[PDB]
Amino acid sequence: IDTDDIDEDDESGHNIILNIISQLRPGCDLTRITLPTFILEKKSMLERVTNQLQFPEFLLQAHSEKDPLKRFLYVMKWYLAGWHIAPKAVKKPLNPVLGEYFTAYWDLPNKQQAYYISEQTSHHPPECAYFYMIPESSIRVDGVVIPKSRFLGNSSAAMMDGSTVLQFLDIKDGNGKPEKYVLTQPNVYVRGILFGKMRIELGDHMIIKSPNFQADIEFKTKGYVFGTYDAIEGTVKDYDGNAYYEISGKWNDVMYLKDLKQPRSSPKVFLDTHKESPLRPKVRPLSEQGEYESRKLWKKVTDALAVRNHPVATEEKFQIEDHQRQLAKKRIEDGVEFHPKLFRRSKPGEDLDYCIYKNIPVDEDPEKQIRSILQIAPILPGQQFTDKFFIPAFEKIKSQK
Ligand SMILES: CCCCC/C=C\C/C=C\C/C=C\C/C=C\CCCC(=O)O[C@H](COC(=O)CCCCCCCCCCCCCCCCC)COP(=O)(O)O[C@H]1[C@H](O)[C@@H](O)[C@H](OP(=O)(O)O)[C@@H](O)[C@H]1O
Repeated sequence: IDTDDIDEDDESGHNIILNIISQLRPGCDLTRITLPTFILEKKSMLERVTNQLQFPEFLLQAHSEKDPLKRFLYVMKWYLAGWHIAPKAVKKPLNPVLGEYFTAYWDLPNKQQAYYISEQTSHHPPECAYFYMIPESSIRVDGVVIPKSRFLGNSSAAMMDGSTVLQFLDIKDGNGKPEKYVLTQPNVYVRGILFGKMRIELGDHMIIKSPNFQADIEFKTKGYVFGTYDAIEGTVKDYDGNAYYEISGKWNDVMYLKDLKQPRSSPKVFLDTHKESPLRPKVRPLSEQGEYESRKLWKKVTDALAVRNHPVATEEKFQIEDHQRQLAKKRIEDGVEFHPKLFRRSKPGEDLDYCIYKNIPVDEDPEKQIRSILQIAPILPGQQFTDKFFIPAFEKIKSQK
């Protein structure tokens, strides 16, 4: 098996965790606390986000669907499909260093490409932004991940205040603007850390809203007197408050839709997570990557994890963490603050805290859009870094004038 699917929490590891908890007080921030390497998957958070994007076929179905209601369902299908793409063991992504970046691409079966660009925009508190686009299909995705980790006793939680904005550039609304979907994230809980075994749960409410429809999906939480893990329930409505469908089932098994105009009918299969197959992103080889590009930067750490050598993993991890600490001290001494290389700060009225700095006009030719994307950062094999890359986003935006 892969190390991501192997629980490495034996008697020794459980002692390390229990010991850390001993010094903790309920409500504590877990962001400022170094955690053992045996609960780490071999990915940065920047790459973990791409897991959720491994079903572009559903997204392509949505964009191609003419019926508004069915288009919404296909969007909901695309988004729900990615959550089971995760380690089977209770493990978490690496906490990306400040200014860390990650790029990847997809070779789509319709012989088009999908491009992905991301950057860790903040460390205290941790936060990252990502850009995703399939220009030849007029599909654009912008998002941020904002984890707020807390110790709560027998439970620890990562409250997810991030969100994702999906746009169909060639599908206009009542304003002439591209059809926009806003998708929030459920919270990630870990239970049974004190007494018993550890298990990861998704909880609370996920919202998906379009110009015409809206869906409040609840990720139900398992109780003591039971039962069932991983259950969801929600409704698809228009803004007149009319209910069209009910979603049910399990986000890691099979999810169903029940047509509410047929009150006697039984919920039919909406998404089988065992049926369709995920499409993994492609990445440049290490020999082309930058010093603080995710996979290269963490290479020594992931190598050690891949063979379960934790003394070495913790050591290599510490070196990286300690260097960043040094850099933070130097910034204070020089009287400067960090500025993202690839993402600008939000303007008033926008949906996200960060947005890709490159201006990509809505009704521009897809070929020229791809050209603009490739100028942002090295994505495809053979692409070369430039001096412009390391210039802060806000300076690059000051330019173009
Ligand atoms: C009390 C012990 C509990 C042990 C449990 C063990 C494992 C549970 C595994 C899964 C998570 C489960 C639930 C979450 C519950 C609470 C635990 C949160 C875990 C957590 O705070 O890690 C922390 C990092 O901050 C995240 O990493 C925040 C990221 C949180 C990751 C969870 C999110 C996973 C789901 C991702 C889905 C993505 C959604 C995609 C959105 C849709 C896209 C379309 C700490 O770790 P760490 O040593 O790598 O981080 C270090 C950091 O590397 C170092 O530089 C810092 O030094 P300084 O501070 O001196 O510089 C140091 O303070 C510390 O930050």
